[PDB]
Amino acid sequence: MDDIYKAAVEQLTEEQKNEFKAAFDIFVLGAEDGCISTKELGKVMRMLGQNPTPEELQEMIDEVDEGTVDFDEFLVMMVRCMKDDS
Ligand SMILES: [Ca+2]
Ligand SMILES: [Ca+2]
Repeated sequence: MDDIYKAAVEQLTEEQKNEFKAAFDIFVLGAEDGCISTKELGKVMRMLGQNPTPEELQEMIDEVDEGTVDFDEFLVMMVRCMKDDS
């Protein structure tokens, strides 16, 4: 795990990580695919109760990505988005 991600991911409980993984898993053929598309990214986030804006999704992709998102990238983007609730 990348050390910077490792600390975003430290915000999450084991249970949150498990929940987040179950939602992510809906959007891949896990037997052969480890990444969701950038279009699916907002879908999985919204499944988990987040409401990222279109500019924000592109910004997170620019800043987090190592057109695709794997599970740890997804966790970091969830953590970022969870901090913009009002
Ligand atoms: Ca729970
Ligand atoms: Ca659940």
